[PDB]
Amino acid sequence: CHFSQVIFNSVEKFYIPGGDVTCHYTFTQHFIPRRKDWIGIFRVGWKTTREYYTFMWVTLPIDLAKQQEVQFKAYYLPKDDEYYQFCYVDEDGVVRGASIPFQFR
Repeated sequence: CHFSQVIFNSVEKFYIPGGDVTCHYTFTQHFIPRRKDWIGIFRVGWKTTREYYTFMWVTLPIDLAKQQEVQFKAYYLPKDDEYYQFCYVDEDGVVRGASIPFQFR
């Protein structure tokens, strides 16, 4: 009971370049999502929350646990060969989730 977190589900090992990506995530029982939380795509080994490459506001559960999702459009997604991951950054800037790494290949 030390850290309410966001758990990313069904994370692929790789995503085909040029294709849209849907990010699946669930909340722990005691995590409370807030208005300006966001799920950002970061390079692995990032150090600050401002190092995101693209982000999406959280699909705010309008009625408070179930499977959530957010769709990342291929136009905002990276095209290089680096290792990336999903990260849940809440309103206050602390990261509550970090997904398994993946590439865009």
